[PDB]
Amino acid sequence: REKELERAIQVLCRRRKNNPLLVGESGVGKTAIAEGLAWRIVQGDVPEVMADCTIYSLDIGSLLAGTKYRGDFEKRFKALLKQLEQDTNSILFIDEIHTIIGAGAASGGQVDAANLIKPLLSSGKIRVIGSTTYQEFSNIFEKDRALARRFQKIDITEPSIEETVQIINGLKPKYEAHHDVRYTAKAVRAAVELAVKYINDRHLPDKAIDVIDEAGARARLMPVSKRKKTVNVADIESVVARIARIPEKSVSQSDRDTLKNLGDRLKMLVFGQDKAIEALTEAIKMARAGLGHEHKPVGSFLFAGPTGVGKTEVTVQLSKALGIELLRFDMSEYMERHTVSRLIGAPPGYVGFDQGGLLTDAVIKHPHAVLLLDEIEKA
Amino acid sequence: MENFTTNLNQLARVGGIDPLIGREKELERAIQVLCRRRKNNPLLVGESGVGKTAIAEGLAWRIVQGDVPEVMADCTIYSLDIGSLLAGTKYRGDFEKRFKALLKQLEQDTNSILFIDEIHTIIGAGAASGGQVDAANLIKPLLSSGKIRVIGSTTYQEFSNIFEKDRALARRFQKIDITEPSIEETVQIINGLKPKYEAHHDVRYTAKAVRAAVELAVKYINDRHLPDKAIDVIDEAGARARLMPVSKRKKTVNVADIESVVARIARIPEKSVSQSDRDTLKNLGDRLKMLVFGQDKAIEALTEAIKMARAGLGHEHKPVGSFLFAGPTGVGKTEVTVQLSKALGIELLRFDMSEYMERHTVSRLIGAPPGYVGFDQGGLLTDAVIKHPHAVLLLDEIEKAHPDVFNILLQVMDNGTLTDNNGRKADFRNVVLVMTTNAGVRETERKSIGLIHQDNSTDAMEEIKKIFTPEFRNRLDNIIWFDHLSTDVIHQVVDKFIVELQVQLDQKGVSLEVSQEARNWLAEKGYDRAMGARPMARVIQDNLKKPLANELLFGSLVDGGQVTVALDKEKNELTYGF
Amino acid sequence: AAVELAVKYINDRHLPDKAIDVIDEAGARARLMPVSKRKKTVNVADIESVVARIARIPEKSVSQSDRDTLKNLGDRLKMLVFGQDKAIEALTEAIKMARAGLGHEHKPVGSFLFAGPTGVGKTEVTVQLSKALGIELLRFDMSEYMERHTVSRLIGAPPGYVGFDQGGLLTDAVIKHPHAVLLLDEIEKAHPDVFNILLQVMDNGTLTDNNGRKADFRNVVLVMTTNAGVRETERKSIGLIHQDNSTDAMEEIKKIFTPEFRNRLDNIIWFDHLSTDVIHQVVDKFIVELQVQLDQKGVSLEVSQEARNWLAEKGYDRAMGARPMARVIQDNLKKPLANELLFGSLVDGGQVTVALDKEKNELTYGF
Ligand SMILES: Nc1ncnc2c1ncn2[C@@H]1O[C@H](COP(=O)(O)OP(=O)(O)OP(=O)(O)O)[C@@H](O)[C@H]1O
Ligand SMILES: Nc1ncnc2c1ncn2[C@@H]1O[C@H](COP(=O)(O)OP(=O)(O)OP(=O)(O)O)[C@@H](O)[C@H]1O
Ligand SMILES: Nc1ncnc2c1ncn2[C@@H]1O[C@H](COP(=O)(O)OP(=O)(O)OP(=O)(O)O)[C@@H](O)[C@H]1O
Ligand SMILES: Nc1ncnc2c1ncn2[C@@H]1O[C@H](COP(=O)(O)OP(=O)(O)OP(=O)(O)O)[C@@H](O)[C@H]1O
Ligand SMILES: Nc1ncnc2c1ncn2[C@@H]1O[C@H](COP(=O)(O)OP(=O)(O)OP(=O)(O)O)[C@@H](O)[C@H]1O
Repeated sequence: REKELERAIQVLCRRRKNNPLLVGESGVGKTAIAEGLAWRIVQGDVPEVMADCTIYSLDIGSLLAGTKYRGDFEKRFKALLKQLEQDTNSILFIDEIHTIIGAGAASGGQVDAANLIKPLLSSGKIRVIGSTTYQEFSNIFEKDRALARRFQKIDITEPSIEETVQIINGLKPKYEAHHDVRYTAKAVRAAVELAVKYINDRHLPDKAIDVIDEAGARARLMPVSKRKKTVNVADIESVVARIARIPEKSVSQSDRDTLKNLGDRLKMLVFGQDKAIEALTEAIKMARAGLGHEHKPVGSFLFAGPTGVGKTEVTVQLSKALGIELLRFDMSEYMERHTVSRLIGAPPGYVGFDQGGLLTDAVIKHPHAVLLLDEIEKA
Repeated sequence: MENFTTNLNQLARVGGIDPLIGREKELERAIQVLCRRRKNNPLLVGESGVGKTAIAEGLAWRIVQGDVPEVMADCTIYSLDIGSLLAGTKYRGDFEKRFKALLKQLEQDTNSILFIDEIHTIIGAGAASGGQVDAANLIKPLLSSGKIRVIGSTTYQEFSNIFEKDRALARRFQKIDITEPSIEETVQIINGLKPKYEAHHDVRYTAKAVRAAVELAVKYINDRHLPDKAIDVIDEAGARARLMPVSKRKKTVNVADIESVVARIARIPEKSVSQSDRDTLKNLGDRLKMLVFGQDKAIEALTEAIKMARAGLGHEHKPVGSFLFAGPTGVGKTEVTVQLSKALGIELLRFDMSEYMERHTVSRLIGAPPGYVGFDQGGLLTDAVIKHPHAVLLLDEIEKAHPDVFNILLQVMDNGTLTDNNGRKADFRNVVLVMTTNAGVRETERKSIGLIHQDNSTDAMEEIKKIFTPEFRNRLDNIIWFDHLSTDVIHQVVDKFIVELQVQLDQKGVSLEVSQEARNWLAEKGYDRAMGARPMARVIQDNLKKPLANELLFGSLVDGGQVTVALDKEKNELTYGF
Repeated sequence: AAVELAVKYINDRHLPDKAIDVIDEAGARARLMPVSKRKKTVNVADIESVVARIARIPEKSVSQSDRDTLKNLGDRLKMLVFGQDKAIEALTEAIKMARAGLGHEHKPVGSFLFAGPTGVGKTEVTVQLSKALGIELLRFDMSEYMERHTVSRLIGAPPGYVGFDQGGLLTDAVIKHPHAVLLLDEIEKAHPDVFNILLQVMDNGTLTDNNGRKADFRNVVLVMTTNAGVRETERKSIGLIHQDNSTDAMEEIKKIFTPEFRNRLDNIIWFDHLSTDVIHQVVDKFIVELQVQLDQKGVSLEVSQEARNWLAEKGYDRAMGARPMARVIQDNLKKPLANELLFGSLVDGGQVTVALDKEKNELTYGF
């Protein structure tokens, strides 16, 4: 994070409005950027002007505690700004800065943490570092434009894969000290890559750390006979597949047989129509071996023929045999050009907005499942 | 006035107030309002950072400088600090006592002026659950009598939503609209402010530097107003330049420095081309032509649009490029765009426009209006572009969306802006807009009747013209019609797919080699011009992946080695090994 | 005159306070007017000046440079939008009438429906008008108002709902800049329920948002640009004679907008296609813009007149207006210049020349 810290220090040296606002997605490490700037200050690995200044992390609860008797909060805050003004070598850090947009009385929503710092930030006597997410920044913060213009927004993007690997290698000492385990560098690279591949609803510099911490916590629970061991690609892969629902390594366990005798086991329940079972089993076996499509479903099959010859039967038996939740969607309920609103949800502002989609929520809840669309020609 | 106000004339005498430049009309109006008999209370309103507080403080500054008509002299101005005044008023009656004491001091002075910055803040001081005597009411009688003179300052939104909601207090103040300066006026303002920033940063600004800063802040920074973002760029460049002398890269502030600072603030690329970024574009067409075979004119168009954008001579307020890749299935329309996003290391914004089949789905793109359930969410398109101002926007199968949704892209392609339900303008000047379709293909896959077979080459263009409105097609940068894949293209494609399979294998510690006759046989088996390059990957799948997956999942190839594929001549089958 | 002006120009305050404020401020001004010891009686002109200062409206400025601005406004615009003279004339005459006092009593300065084929200076002349007049341009891309309930965005959300404190976009934009140019781009794309707002905006010059504020349109030049019937204008009719589809597009205009809406439009100016000389002028304008872009990089440029004729003949397409000319200028100059400028001879130095060869129909270049 050389460029982000460099731009933050450039902003902090401005004559007026020297208030960097670190805004990025959730889990990118803006709080980490601020705390690491402090940690660099204590180590002297900072530009000359940025030496000899101490960063204070301001907590709203501790300040807003007990402040009845109108005036108590205003007095507390004015005293805080006073003590901060006399330093010229102190930087105030507010972790969730979108939350200082109100502390005033409910009687008249008025002078609060916002309307009390505007003259101070505009006059450039004190310096504040902020941090917020995009969702809060664009909904709560930049509504007091006079407050938003006093902060210089700094985009904190999520690091790359190898940058994340270097971050994990820098953070490895503390996690190893906490869990009393060791992580191999190859296991770290595998953790970052698998977090990129499978953990889709969290951002990069955090989900890899999550995988590391969970692998360490679990490896501290394996030693039921004191089997402390270093975390390799295998255990971390299993921890990732806990969210991905399918381990790529573990197939060599008591599951290679299930794919081995899947076709014969299904032919024990669906007689005739052998090539359909062949195709389904071969697709599942390819996806399990790792020759699958990196951006496509395990399979996309069209089953045709006269009715009642086992088109749905083979699918339900497959879902049973693989222990996989069958997701059935009858395309007889979708004979209109406007029913897809129940598949994906209604646009914002409409009656069914907060209800969500059927197909999307089903797939999100069951990442590993079978999708069945009966009578696709009916839809 | 002891510990609740700040004597602005004292602060101006110690040089703590920046010099007021221009603003002669507004200052004259403020003086005229101040010299009224009753209700002589000017209210400065305007957008954020246009100079309201600046004008109010420059009034006292000029009073100290003597550049005032001989009626406002000796009138020392006090700025009110509401927090300091409300700090210790813990007990009832105390706030009213100190406020009345301040008002008595001001009234008996008969000469001072109270400048209440953020004057929208005094509509609440009371605590006894109602419409108590609080400062708003405590000053209402005096303004109507003109015994004291008060100057306010509040933004347009604050004034319109909070201040003027109290009609009785509002009618006691005279509104003075502080409009944002022009380019020349803000140039003069920066020229007048130059000594302070130059002494602060120990740098010198060239005149060309100031002019370029103002022009670039006008062009790129579109969320702030003039006299606040130009000096923002200037102060930022000064702070950046002052961090160089520690590395002894000390100089004056040249235009290139201002451009770098602006590119940083607006999060856009300006002059990185001076570095190893010219080579990035130089071999860009080559780097794509080895990932997407055939369809070369598309790579030419994309590369040339990006080159015109990075060189500087692109469009002024239009997207970097707005193309309509039309062609049959599986010819690389989505793939070339994905590889373009990958090559530039720039974020890809993917929008499968088949989920927008209904006219009312536009609320997903630009948000729901005020008063409706999804208001706090905002549009997907606009928020995506605001987060990533430099990106590639890909609209897959745009022909599948409801034809009314293209009117959204109308203004995106023409003016490069798009406003969501909060009034935010998504900036599309650094977005490579690509829309893919197979619109006119079905008409070209037509069998003519008669003795003479007729050329159907123009049917694709006819159908595209019949689908997209003329005012929409009129603003497309180019409509790159894609051709089918030929035999040699199929060879290159099966080679690409074999390389991808070889990487997938290397992931598992296995190696593969395929004979040349085996590659040609794979190319011959699954080649189909009507289906593009997907059936070739399908044939590679059912021919190599299945037997290889059986060898890998069971025994032989667990930690396997060099797998060799060879073609037979007696039967034309494939051989395998370990 | 003070009482009457405070009545009909100041509609946010009540009567026996705004007349008093006019009088008091005029007295204070005449008291500060002795910058040459000049104190006199307050006449009607001083009252009108104070009122125009308060209500934020243009005053009687015939003694100003504004007289000269309005004088050459038509000729100045005609040098930025070539052809389409009748629209520039209607705009300039409406603005002049509004300035001379012979405006409408309670109507916007003008409410014009700019229709016509594509690629012609329809939405462009409005921007150039806002630039020449130096007044703020309020641009509203009406293609985002396809949903019938987006009126809540124009005038705000009613009391009791989430978007209340945000207000309406159009009303707030007007209240901020009462003297402006309102560009409702692509007006035909909005849901028909949106035209009903412009109904009262055009007939009565006012608009009430959710907070009960009155948006005053009496100084706003309302301009709406449309493409109604453009699909018809580009269609070649069946028969030996190809017809003029202009009146067809007018009938489409009539079928889109209700009669009570078309009845209060000051004029429906049907823009016409661009001719060849107009295309030559357009090429010249684009070349000037490109030269400005290049001089921003320290690169000069000159093009032989024959090469400009070649570009015009290459790009001319009446059915598509002046937009394909930008694409042709791009394809023929911007790409070679870009390849020379990024990695080529043109780094940090220009003096590029262009000319047409007659045998090969190509262009020349070089340092
Ligand atoms: N640049 C970095 N270097 C080292 N470690 C890092 C970096 N970024 C993040 N981390 C670590 O990854 C985790 C996530 O980062 P961080 O906590 O700082 O962001 P955040 O405060 O959660 O942001 P937000 O408040 O928007 O959710 C942290 O535990 C942090 O230690
Ligand atoms: N090849 C088969 N093997 C085993 N059982 C079978 C076979 N064919 C049919 N059946 C029986 O027929 C019943 C219904 O079959 P199924 O639900 O799959 O209909 P289908 O093939 O999907 O055709 P459709 O739904 O269009 O009428 C099953 O309960 C099953 O017992
Ligand atoms: N008339 C002017 N001449 C020179 N410089 C100016 C003028 N106005 C403003 N500035 C500069 O622009 C900066 C911000 O403008 P200004 O302080 O006047 O508005 P503001 O009071 O901060 O508005 P708000 O509080 O609503 O954001 C000031 O710090 C000042 O240095
Ligand atoms: N010209 C090509 N050269 C090499 N490989 C290719 C080409 N086109 C496609 N492919 C491959 O075939 C697959 C499909 O490509 P792509 O999706 O970009 O085609 P498309 O034009 O978008 O088809 P559609 O009309 O359905 O949108 C990709 O995996 C891609 O790698
Ligand atoms: N009569 C003209 N003279 C010179 N230049 C012109 C003329 N018309 C258009 N142009 C140029 O061509 C471009 C398009 O012009 P404009 O946007 O005004 O047409 P339009 O009517 O708004 O198109 P549409 O009907 O699709 O909305 C502009 O950049 C403009 O500079």
